[PDB]
Amino acid sequence: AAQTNAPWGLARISSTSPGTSTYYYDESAGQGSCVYVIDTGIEASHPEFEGRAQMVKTYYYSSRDGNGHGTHCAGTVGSRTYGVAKKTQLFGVKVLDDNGSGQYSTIIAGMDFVASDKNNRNCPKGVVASLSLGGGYSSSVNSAAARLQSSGVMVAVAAGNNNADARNYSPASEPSVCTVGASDRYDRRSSFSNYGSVLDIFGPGTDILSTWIGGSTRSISGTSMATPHVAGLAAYLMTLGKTTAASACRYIADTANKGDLSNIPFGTVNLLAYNNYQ
Repeated sequence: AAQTNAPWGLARISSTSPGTSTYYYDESAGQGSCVYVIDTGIEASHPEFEGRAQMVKTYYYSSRDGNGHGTHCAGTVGSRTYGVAKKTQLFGVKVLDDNGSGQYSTIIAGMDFVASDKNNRNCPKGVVASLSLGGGYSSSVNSAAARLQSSGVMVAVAAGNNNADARNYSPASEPSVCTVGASDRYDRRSSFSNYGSVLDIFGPGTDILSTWIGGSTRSISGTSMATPHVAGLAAYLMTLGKTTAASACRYIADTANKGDLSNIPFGTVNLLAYNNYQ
């Protein structure tokens, strides 16, 4: 399948080169997979989600996304126009308040929730969780992310936006999950992206158009935007049968575009997520 005039990041993930604008993907499109977006919520009524999104848990007075961040990330995973995996099922877990903040205890509870809740959902092709959030190093937060991964969920987490080594942030620094840095449309490391040996992969993160609350759209930047590209890619590849939740981060790194990014510090992987769709 081909989507013309796609957001640059979608085109990038199906291309061996920067500077194109058509996204190419197998029409299976993540059908039969599920992605949990653990964030500020999802505006499930947005037309872009087509009835494929739903809120399943909140820790606050409402499940509504009163911020937009979670809705944008969900859109990059799975919206019809802005998403990588255009037929996946999206499940929202609201661990962040409408200012984008949340306590680590709530975030941990949300990860353990997903590890169990997937047993209440129909995801025959596999389960992914996208975590566009983080703070300072916490062994308990890292352990929660490790448990979620161990339970059979492909966990993708943002590297963070400090232009620093991600070893000092969580869940970015957990070795067993997939830690995602950000790039721009000219194949440069995004100026804010964290780096370091704990990164597994880069995805598009500068100037990413996706869904927003109030039925709208906007372009924003962050490793929060790179992470759902990788989460949606994992769901897409799992639906194709090419990999599994336990192996998808390694598979994405194995099949990535290699050596194409600039301003990658010595010791950080130079790997850009790629669907290898022909």
